[PDB]
Amino acid sequence: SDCRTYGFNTQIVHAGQQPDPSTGALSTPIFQTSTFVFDSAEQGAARFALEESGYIYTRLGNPTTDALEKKLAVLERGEAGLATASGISAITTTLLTLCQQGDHIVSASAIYGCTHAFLSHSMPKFGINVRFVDAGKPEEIRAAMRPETKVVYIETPANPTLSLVDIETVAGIAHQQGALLVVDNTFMSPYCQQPLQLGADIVVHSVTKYINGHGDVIGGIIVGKQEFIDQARFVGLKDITGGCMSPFNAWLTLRGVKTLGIRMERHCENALKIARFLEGHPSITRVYYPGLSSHPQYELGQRQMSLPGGIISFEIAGGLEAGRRMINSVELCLLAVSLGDTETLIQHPASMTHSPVAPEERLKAGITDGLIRLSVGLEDPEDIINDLEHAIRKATF
Amino acid sequence: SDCRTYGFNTQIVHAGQQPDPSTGALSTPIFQTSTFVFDSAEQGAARFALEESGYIYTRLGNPTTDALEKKLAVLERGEAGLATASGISAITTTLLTLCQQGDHIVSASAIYGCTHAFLSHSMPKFGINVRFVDAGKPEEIRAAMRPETKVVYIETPANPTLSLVDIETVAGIAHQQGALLVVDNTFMSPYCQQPLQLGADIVVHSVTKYINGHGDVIGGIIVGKQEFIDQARFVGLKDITGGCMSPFNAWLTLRGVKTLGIRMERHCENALKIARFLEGHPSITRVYYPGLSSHPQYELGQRQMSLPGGIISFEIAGGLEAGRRMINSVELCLLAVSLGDTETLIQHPASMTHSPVAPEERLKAGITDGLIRLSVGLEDPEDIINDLEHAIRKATF
Amino acid sequence: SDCRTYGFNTQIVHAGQQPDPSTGALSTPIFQTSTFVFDSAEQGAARFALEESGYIYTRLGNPTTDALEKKLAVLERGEAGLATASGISAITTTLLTLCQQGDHIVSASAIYGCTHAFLSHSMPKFGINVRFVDAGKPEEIRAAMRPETKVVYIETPANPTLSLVDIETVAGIAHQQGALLVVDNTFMSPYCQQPLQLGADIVVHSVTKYINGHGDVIGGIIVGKQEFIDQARFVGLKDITGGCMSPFNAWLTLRGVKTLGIRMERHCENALKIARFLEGHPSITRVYYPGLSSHPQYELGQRQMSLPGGIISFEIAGGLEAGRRMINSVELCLLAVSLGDTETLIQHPASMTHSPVAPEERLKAGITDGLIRLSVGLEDPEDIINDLEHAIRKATF
Amino acid sequence: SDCRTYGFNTQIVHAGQQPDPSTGALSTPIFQTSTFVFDSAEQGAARFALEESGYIYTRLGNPTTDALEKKLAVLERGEAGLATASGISAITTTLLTLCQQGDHIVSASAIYGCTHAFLSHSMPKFGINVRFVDAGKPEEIRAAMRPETKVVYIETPANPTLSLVDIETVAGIAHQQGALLVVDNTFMSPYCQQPLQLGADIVVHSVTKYINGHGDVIGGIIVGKQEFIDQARFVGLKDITGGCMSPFNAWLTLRGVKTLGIRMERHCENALKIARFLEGHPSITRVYYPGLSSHPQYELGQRQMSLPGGIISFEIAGGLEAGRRMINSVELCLLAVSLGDTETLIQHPASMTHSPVAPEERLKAGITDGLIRLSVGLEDPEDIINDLEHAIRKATF
Repeated sequence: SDCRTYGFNTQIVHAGQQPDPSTGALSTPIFQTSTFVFDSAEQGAARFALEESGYIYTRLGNPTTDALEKKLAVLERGEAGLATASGISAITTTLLTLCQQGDHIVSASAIYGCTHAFLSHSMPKFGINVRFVDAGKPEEIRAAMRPETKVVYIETPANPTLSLVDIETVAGIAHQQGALLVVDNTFMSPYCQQPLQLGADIVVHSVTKYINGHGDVIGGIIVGKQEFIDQARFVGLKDITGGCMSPFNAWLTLRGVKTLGIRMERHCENALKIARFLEGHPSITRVYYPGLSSHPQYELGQRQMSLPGGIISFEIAGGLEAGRRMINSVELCLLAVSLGDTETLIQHPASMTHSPVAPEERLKAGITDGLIRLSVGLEDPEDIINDLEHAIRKATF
Repeated sequence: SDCRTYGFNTQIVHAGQQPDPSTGALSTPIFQTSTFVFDSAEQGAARFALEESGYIYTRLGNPTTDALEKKLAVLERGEAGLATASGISAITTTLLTLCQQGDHIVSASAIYGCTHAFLSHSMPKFGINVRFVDAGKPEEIRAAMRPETKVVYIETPANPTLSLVDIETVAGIAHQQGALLVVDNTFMSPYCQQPLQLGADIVVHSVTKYINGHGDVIGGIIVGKQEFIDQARFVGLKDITGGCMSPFNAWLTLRGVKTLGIRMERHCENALKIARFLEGHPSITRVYYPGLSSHPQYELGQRQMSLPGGIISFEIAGGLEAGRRMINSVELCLLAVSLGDTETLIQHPASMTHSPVAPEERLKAGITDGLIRLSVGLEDPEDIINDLEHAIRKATF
Repeated sequence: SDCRTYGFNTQIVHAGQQPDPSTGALSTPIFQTSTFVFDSAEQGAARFALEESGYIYTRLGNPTTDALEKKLAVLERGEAGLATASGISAITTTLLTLCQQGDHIVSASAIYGCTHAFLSHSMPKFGINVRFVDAGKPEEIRAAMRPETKVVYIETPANPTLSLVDIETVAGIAHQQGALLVVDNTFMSPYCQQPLQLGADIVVHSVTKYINGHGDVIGGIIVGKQEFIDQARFVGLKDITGGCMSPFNAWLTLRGVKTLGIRMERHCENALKIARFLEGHPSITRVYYPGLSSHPQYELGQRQMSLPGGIISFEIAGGLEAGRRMINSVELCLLAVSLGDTETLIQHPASMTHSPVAPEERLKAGITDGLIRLSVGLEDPEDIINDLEHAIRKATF
Repeated sequence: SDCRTYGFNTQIVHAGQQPDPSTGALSTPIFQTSTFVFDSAEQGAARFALEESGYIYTRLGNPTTDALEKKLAVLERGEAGLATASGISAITTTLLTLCQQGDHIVSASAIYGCTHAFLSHSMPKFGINVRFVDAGKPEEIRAAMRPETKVVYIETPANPTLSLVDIETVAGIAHQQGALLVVDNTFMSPYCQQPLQLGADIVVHSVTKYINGHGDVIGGIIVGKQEFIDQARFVGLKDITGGCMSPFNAWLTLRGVKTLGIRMERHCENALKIARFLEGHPSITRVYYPGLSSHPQYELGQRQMSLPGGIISFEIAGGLEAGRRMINSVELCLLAVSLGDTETLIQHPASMTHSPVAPEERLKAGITDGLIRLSVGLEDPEDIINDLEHAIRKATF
């Protein structure tokens, strides 16, 4: 039977994977090889000019990595997947495959910082200009389009304060103007959002976060039409970034994603409990979490995502000093820059990852002095709340 | 004591590595993590604005990968190393870090095909033009330089027929014109050639070949000045290609390189025996191997490399059909596109990896119909010669 | 704070693990080493006569494997843990550590077949005799005890038909007679049952099943008093079986167990749905599942386990031929001998794993001709039920 | 063609390995699985009663581990191989498979300490008695034989001072009395000694040392007749020790052994240079190294081994205090208990690993106060000699 016919949890577990044909090994073998041998010169000829359209494997189409690419293609309802060395490489491989000197991109502003740096500094040095807009306002996207515009690029929910972007509406705008829509689905993952089903042409993830979920792989994935993915593979990866994923990283991500459904359900149930606790706490001025009724785009999130995700941002009373105290007083949450792990991770951007960026530039970038971002893990939510309550109380008494 | 003071085999084994400080583990631990935790907000602040200048680790400076980068910096006598997802990513990360729209590159013609494709097709689409020259003639390099020329790029020995490039001379030319020299040292490796010691500014490898040597890692490494490597890391990798090496791939390459000295000695001793056998064989029209006295640049190879390498190319009598017969009649050598493995690998480019490319374009590219490339492995050389003798005899009777 | 104070899900995620002290790496490093180096002869002297009572690491106390042993000690509420090469090695290392020529063991009959073979054939050849009893009847255990009896050994739920053993009662019997109680907790795992909290002295698992849960590790773990575990480590493992777990297998099991809580909840919710479907199906004569009200020991299971587990056994109408037809007609469930994986696995013991064992001996051993055992995975339960309904219908029409 | 026909280096590289049939992957895939699936109930029936005599794989006959077992069977010229969790498990699995209550073993005295402990303490508690003899005197072996004697067990070279055992002679003695000869070949490895070719029935190794050679695997291997290995697998491993090797450890050992020939050649060339230096040094009273003409059994070593190995033992002037000073003054050699690594490792047994064992018992056991054991690695031998010269000079001035 066909992977695409099963329910979503069944696809999470099975899609792209079968017992090994030669051995019956249930786990996908780790094909940790750099080379593939041919049985004759004919085979060498055919299936190295053919470009992987029988079943012939190559280091750009490793059997292990193939399984992961097919899985994620199924979960996202795209035709084909392409794994990469990092979430950044998924984004740059995509964009550098699509764009040449003289092209233009319209991008959301409220995006992952390293993406913002690639788009603001790197792209224009290759002759590709980018306009940044507030993608929460689809009209700003339309107004930025140019005859040169090849692609519109968005993240949702948006990186710091988890404001949302209306994918369906933006896809319509981009397509009417003949651009592709590229959506970074990292923070939702397949489970919570499916951009392609909403009109996006290409979805990218950092698997580093939820898809792997175990805090032990850096990796990225791109999903879209075969025609695009073929180019992203045989030109973008092969020729431009060289950002191939190692078969071991693919194997671990395959293993991590087996639990995607139940981890996302746990992260989301936990985050909701925690968000409600924070919403009720007199030392917290604001809580940003799509799952709360006070979310300005609550209606959109309802239409567009199946769960409200495991990330919460919130502002502590007392600004910068309160933020540093709270962060230094947590005992269970771990201070880190990543997200989407099994452990609960916390960060204070204005206290840590943005100390150089003067008061003007960080607040502008959505980062207030009292802003804390919380990646909710799989611990007992009452342990996480107790830890937060203890740290907040210390920071604000 | 200092790694840089030991003999070369001692450096191969020890450089960049120490027993783990907390445990005494002799093997470098595999730090297969995506995230690093901070002990406080201060630490988060300092050592994430500081940019890894105490000992703080980050996913761009993973402890495992650090060890490999330091090892290869020592072996190449460079200041700093930077690992990458692939040999192609080492080359593109380097060049895209150095070059912007309006820049120019002078490159050798006789280089790895995927490098040639990145340079001929990808670079000009980002506004960076490339002139290809015969680098065996340092005068062609000088004549191609322009006011826009940022870097001269060479491979040696050159890819198909193992003609050589005079690094010292080319470095002088490039520097007099204010360009950097980038040398791809893949085929020699640290052990056989040290471009930086000859005036190159940056060396790149595919570790996929000899440095790893085990046919089970795709990876790349870049070595050069700290100032350059810092940019290649914190801008090229972080912002442009995202071509990070996974800590497991770094660990395996660390383990592979432990035997670099004795594998290179074995490959080179074996290849010399095999090259001499082929040179004496009436069905072989030509043998290309720097270790033979009939090599046109024999004197240069003597000055520039400590051993003549493990790759041999040779032409079989009877052109295309003889090539396909020989290749189909080998029983021990394996048909494959890679090189630098423990096993002996053979390929017929005109029979396999170049079937589309009409008779005009392949011969031009140094590939004759009867050209066979042999990566000599660690088997008994008489077994390899017996296998070759048997296949040649079949192909040419 | 102390791992032992957190809620159980928090312990699953955190117990035995901390960010790496030297690097802040969040994932436990894989210490894939065979050797540990000393800083001086004094250190060599002390901490190799001391026997690992500071923090000194050794190949029997690998840092990675230590983390897994401590985790499982916490989850089981034992003092100390000891990992091993396999679930069988956890059982034999334990028993061979405790027992010498002239000793006796009382064992449950309804246990894992390879355990039964070690106990029935191997133990008596070393002078250690074993009496097998129906442990569902604690009186049979008491009646088998002898002055030589060192240990009572039970599995629960019992292997084929998931009948239960009253741990608390049996522990009391064993201790009154001065024997230790060893419980194999494989099928429940920490999450569903905690034998030590019920009076067992030692718990063993095959981590191959639920604790790892990903179908890609063979491994075992033993938990008990430090005094016992010290002997099981420094004598049983070091001297007798040599059944050390590799640090990589420990790392993967650590990673697998992070999701134990949410996998057990999913397996158990799924199995209950499936068990209810099977209980309502006219082609299924019997369903064995502790979670059904018709379980003869329903009351005991209520007292003794927090969830009713993910394994179901059931009998199909039409005996042997119906069993083979059903098994050959499933399309999503996979035919396999293991259990406790993310995928749903099915087996027909009388059709497969017991074809030699004549009709007399298998039925006696609780295996009827129509008995099917189902390991329920993480797929959508309606997909599993649809698959079963389809196969049953084919097998019984 | 047949693996068994090639030269030895060719066998090292190729034996037991082929490109993956389904993919052409050159590296043996890591089959890191616990479970194997069947295609039907028939297959389940046949090839789980059949016991792995078609090509059916099982966790006791993992495809990866199979490759390693076949390789080592070829290198040792035995019929079949069996991998295990540790070198100790190779020895105990073997002996516990062969021996039952009332049996007897004649064993060499000068053997690995943990082997000595298993034989002296563990075996007699299972009703199996052991007589220890000086195996350098084959007459002591004959004189210890009894009607109960099932197996003679030897190591050579012998553990501390590298005295030799005449395998051919001892095999003849054992067989005339109807016992099996088991030889621990760890210190020589396939490359330097082949006991089966000399009349031994079974060879065991710790692969932890030379066969793996990289200081990152603990593992063992047993080679002998199919009939024996079948029992050691399906009874010893499956039923008794459970000491299965993980497929990843097998994969790494496969990768390590690819370089066995060239590592052994390097270790042996280095050790000879170092041994000659030590033999000429006035602060070293004695040097034990089979490669020196002053070795009492020099003639035997000539007949019995192809190279004299990479281990050296030697006595420093000034006894215990000189030993501790020397060891504390080395800067390149690493203090460790293992051997057979790429790095040079040094130990002072009387200073470290034998501090409890009073002056009477250690000297008796061949360990003098001034005895140092050196595992010579792959560094430049002049760096190792310089390091030794520096440490000796400090220790003895």
